[PDB]
Amino acid sequence: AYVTRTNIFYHASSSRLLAVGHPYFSIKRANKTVVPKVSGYQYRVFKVVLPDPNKFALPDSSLFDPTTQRLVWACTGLEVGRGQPLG
Amino acid sequence: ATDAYVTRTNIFYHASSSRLLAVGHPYFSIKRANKTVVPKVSGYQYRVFKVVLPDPNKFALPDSSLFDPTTQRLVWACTGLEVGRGQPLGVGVSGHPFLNKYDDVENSGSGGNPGQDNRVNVGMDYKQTQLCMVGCAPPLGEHWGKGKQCTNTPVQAGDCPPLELITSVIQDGDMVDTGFGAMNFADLQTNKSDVPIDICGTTCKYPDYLQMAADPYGDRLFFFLRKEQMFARHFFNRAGEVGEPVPDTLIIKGSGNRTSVGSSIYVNTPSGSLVSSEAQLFNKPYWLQKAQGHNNGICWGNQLFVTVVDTTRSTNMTLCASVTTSSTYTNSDYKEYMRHVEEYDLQFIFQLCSITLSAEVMAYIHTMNPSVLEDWNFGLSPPPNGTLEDTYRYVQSQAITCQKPTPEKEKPDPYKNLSFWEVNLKEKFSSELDQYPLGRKFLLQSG
Amino acid sequence: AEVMAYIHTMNPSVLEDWNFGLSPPPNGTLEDTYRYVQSQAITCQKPTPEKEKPDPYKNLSFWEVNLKEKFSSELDQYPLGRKFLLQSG
Amino acid sequence: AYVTRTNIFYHASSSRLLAVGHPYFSIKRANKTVVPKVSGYQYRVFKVVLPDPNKFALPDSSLFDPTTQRLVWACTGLEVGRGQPLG
Repeated sequence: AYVTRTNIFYHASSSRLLAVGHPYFSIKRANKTVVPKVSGYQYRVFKVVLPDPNKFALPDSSLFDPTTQRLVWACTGLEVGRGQPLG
Repeated sequence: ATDAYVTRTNIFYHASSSRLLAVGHPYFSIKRANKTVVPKVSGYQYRVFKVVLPDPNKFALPDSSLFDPTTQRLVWACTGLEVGRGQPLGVGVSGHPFLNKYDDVENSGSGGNPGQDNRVNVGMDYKQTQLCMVGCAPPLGEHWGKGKQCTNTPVQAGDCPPLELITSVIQDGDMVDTGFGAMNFADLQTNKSDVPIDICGTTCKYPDYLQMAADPYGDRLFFFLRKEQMFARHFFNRAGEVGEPVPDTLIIKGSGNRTSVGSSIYVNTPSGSLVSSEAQLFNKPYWLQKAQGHNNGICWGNQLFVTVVDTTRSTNMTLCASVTTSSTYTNSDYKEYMRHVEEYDLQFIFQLCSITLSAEVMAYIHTMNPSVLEDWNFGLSPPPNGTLEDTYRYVQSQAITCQKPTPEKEKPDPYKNLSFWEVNLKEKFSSELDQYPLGRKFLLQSG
Repeated sequence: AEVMAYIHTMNPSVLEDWNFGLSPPPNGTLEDTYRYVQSQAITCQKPTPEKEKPDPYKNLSFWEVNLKEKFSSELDQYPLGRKFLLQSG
Repeated sequence: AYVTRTNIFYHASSSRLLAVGHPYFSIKRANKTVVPKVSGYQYRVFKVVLPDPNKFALPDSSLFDPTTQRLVWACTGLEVGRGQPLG
């Protein structure tokens, strides 16, 4: 209705995240916590950041004009990697 | 990525074995004072099957009016697969004669303090499992292990060591998870008495796919299936002194006999469920026409790994044997041994592919793995210094007698430490599959 | 690929970092992304032990400061190269 | 030749850096320092890192095939600045 889509896409992905701790409460020493309250019963809030599109090279894209046009990344593919043995 | 290199023939074959040497005791090993008599054989292990193939360029091909030897090379390509699953359909439940236990925390009422060795004779079943692994590279297994600590506080007895993933290639006989994690079960569970026997003295692992899916080789990934089911039966505990106690801030203290701290350690009772005829993937041919990997069935090295885990055929058979019948009925009359028998068989349909030879063609194979070109005949390297002396050992020994010291440096297998099952299947080929059931339905498919 | 040996022999320290994805002209990649370790709890098992390290004088001290991601495509709003735009034309 | 030359030129950089230190000697507590020995008669060497030029560039770049075009930055000029009283 208002935007035209870029012909050319990308990929990125992470490779791992781990989180190990104790379910019932946080392991708290007299100073601070070294091991926090971690279990699978917890909500899992994850924020991802993403680069501003001006510092990247493209095969054939001199047509758009930065005095008049604008580009932004867009979410198209999504996938959540889970590989723990179940239980 | 292989299909851009290689073209296609229209020639097919088949091989298959008979059965397997798979009988023995589920939980541990029968040995004499020298060596293991009867091997520890249960159904709950990873089942690694190695086969070898005959090389087709080394094989006498009767058709040579199509393609020349020095122009192109030939390697078999994998299309069809089948496994032999024909045991009785069953399930064994096992455990430990001394398992640490307070009481049932599922019901109400019971709580006390433990004294001497409350480890008792419990036996509980497991989860479901159905999977199938194929590859010209072996799969890599995944489990955990205790972490080393930085030296700022000295380690006391009863501390909190961290954890660390250990990734290693699986052997036949390695232990699959039954709902208790994957770690060094022999070392980390320091009592050797908090889990059942069959997972006591070993380690346990679980296979991850995504890290193998992360590597774009695909020499250890062709096509796999996954059917695993579980739910919980009961709620139980463990017998011992609680290591880390509850913070009394987030709770409320009681009085009398209720001052004391009961169990904070609570143990799941894992359970199996109903199994069907229909949920089995097995006895069913599949077609790797295009797969999720770069390798289009071109199993390198004339070699192929096979691993399948299933416990739907998994009951022990009891047995008794009379020593005497002196009275009418007593209990010192019989000996009871535990044996378990399993079978497998392996059935495949392969294709042949003609691969050309070029410098850019030989580039990728030189860097993907050196052993295939080490096996291949393209090394020049002009024939060096054979001019030197070949001479007689003799006797009346000049002083070097018995000079047969260097036959070695042949050894192309680093996996000699790795112990898993093997199949020699070179001698079993035939051109037309019509005398065989399994590719016949592919010939029913094709026309 | 002929001058790719010239940059290989420029220094082997270059193409061990300037891989980029294309080696001497076999032209393959490493692709070992299973090794990515994460954590949150303090395990102290950070990669500070010895491995193959480019620029091995990291044991020797210096002063390096990051300036990378700050770039500008528009330059005449900066005073520097507009003088050079007066210079170069 | 082996290199060629493009058309477009760039710069941006940050401003300032405080450096504080004792002229004669250094100060360390029994296992830590708070402030280093920074002094005018030292070899002030300063080092920079730069973004990757091949994949990460201007998006109005239409020139290159991915198969054989490697892209590098080229240095043109610099300017240092010394804004203290001279003593």
